[PDB]
Amino acid sequence: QLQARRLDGIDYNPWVEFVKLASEHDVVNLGQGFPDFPPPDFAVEAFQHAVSGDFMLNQYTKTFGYPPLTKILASFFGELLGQEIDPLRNVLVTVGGYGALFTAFQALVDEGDEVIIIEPFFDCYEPMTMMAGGRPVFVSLKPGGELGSSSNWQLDPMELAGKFTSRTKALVLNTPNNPLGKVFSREELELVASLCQQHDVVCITDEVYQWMVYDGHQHISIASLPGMWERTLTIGSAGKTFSATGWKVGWVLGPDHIMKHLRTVHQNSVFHCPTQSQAAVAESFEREQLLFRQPSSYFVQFPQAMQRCRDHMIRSLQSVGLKPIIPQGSYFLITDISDFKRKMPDLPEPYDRRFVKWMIKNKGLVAIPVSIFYSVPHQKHFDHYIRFCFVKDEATLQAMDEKLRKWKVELEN
Amino acid sequence: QLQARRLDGIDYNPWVEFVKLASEHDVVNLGQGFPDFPPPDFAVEAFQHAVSGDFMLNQYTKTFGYPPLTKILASFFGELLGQEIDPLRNVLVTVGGYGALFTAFQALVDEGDEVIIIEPFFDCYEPMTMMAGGRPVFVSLKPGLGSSSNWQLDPMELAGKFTSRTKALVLNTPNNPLGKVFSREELELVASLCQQHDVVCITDEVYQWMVYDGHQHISIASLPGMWERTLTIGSAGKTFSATGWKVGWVLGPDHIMKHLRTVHQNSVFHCPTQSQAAVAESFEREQLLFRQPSSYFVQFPQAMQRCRDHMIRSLQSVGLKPIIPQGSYFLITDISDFKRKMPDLPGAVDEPYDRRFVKWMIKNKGLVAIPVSIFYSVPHQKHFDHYIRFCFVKDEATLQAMDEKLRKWKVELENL
Repeated sequence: QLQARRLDGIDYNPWVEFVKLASEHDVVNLGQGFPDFPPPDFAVEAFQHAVSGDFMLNQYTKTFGYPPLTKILASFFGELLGQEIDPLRNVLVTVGGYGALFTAFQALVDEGDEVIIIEPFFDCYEPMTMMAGGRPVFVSLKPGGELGSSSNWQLDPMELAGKFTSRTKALVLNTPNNPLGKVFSREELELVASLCQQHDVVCITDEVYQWMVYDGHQHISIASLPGMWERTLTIGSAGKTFSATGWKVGWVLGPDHIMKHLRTVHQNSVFHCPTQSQAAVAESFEREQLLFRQPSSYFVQFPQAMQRCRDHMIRSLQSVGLKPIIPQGSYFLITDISDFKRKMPDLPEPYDRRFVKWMIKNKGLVAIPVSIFYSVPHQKHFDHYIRFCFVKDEATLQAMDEKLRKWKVELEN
Repeated sequence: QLQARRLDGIDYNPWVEFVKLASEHDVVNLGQGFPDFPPPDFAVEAFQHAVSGDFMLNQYTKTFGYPPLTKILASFFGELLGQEIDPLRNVLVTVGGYGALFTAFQALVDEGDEVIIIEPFFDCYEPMTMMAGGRPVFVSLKPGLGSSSNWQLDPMELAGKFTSRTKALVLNTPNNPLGKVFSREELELVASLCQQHDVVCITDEVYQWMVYDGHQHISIASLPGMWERTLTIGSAGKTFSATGWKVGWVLGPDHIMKHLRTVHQNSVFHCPTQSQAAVAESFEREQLLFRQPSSYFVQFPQAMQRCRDHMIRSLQSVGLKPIIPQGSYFLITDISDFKRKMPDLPGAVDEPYDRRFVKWMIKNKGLVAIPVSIFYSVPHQKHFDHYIRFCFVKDEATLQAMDEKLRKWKVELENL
């Protein structure tokens, strides 16, 4: 005792141990999920205009979000979703997409409620479900020349339909997917959409990477699917949108009859979000609406630039025998290390975690074992994947190449 | 169904309903709890250095707080508390003191746990306790021009509230709304009662720099053997008059802090990097200029003490009897004279008087105050319906506009 019950089990964070080993050794870091280059000019300038503009911006703003920010969000994503969005009832600014999730979990998930989670998942889905008193129900994506694609990682309609029960309160969908990089097709979404409707289940859709799409694929918001607006909470992140993760500004879009409860959580937790950062994000969105689908917009330019970095890393990793799975989205790609697993199983606990450590110590490269994105039971079978982030400065990628090339020489001498 | 159980009852917010009325009418707003003047130059400049400095500040910082910020917090309040503070185990940067409170409640308060709360309280204490599954135990301050100092805490009644279910006691000093600064006698009473019943003490000290009339803020965490049981909360917004920054922190022992860290990384994980760097920079200057006449921690309370004294005499001229605060942004006034000479005020049945009065004052006099009723538990609202709260931390222009409104009221009182 002398502590809360909801903190049971959820106290351990696997992310940290790797950060500890990484600092100790000289390494090229590809495990970090943030860009190591500056945000675009208009984004940085917008923040400078907020701190050097009206002095009244240094004080409290309205509780459910800076009104200019809520307005642009409503009108911009309104068009995109093809939906009438009321900036008061349908929008809520949160402390990043992380806070957005938390707000949603606390508002809807109760004691003994079930939450369907798709593996591999953004790891925080499980603790947040547990802390909310609910119990996570996991459904697994099945993995699919020499290279794999994130598109052929299938969602078996059987196993999914079987997981739905009368206790199922919510389904958490993350697209584009972290860590896999999978972008969900209309077929897959309509499957989820119809199952949620049939079982009367709320769908929390994590779309923080909706702008990071490659190879002509387009992001499809499940909230725009027929009759799904009534049941979905759409989450986005300003940090991942404008490559400014240290801003920690997020938002949730949904119907009033659901949003009202998230508002309750909000004003009984943080009440306010920082005023200036909201104004910066508000300004940045105004420009992107003005330049929408135009070749000089950041939403067109940045994914193309990052797709180039994606393509780079994929071939670079191939040169050492790692088999990457080509992502259609997100900041990340994962690589299969099965070949390393059989040719080198004697590593000094799921295998990929041992592999990453060995790679940090001996090769000077940092990746993330996908094990931590899987539920503890399923960690036995999916112990042979690791995650790289290709959203890095070109210098970082060049440093990676040198390390990768020394790896050849290490094997060749 | 289709919603969580913890959101029961806590869905209604009394603050909002007044803002609706205030917005529609032409009024001088003294109900707002934020300064309507800019933050000090060094504070604003510090924020500009963060957004125009290293580009790496635009990205994630360490999960439990920006390392330079945690360090200065540790060394600065370390000296103040007279305690060795480890920036890793003893410090946690949160989304303002509001987030700080929330983190503490979620970490410690469980199902059926009791939380001792002192009336009048910062209203959010009751919902946060309820949502955490705990049930609030209220103890009332008794009134003795009036002073916030003689609002006494009965040692008999207080000791009676402590049970084996009592998990935590929430102490707010300097107090919102009352403005009371707790004496060493009162703190030692609380301290010994908490120790004897093995109870954690969450102390809200966001106004610790706002102290007047030569009174000093005493942190209960510095009392002998209290560091082991206390979580100390502060806010950068209230500290540097920059409420829109929403940066806060909690200081305590590791064996308690570890659980707040669990809550933190399973909720928001990160706090904004740049705002933290600004607060870190602002604190560095104030440590450098500590107790010196050119520091903000010396100048600002002095400047605000005048605004207090100003408002106190201005409100008297209309028959309002203020209770002189020793701290915080606020003073409350007794409206009992208005209550007997004018009880016929319109409103819903079983609606406390000060709420009817504040409405009446906005509509007819063009002044905004806050009914203290919302700082009391619903049962106790029957007895404490005759106080309203003013915020005197305003620009001099706002105070002048207040005087003009008050003088029209006076002339109104000098004829009709």
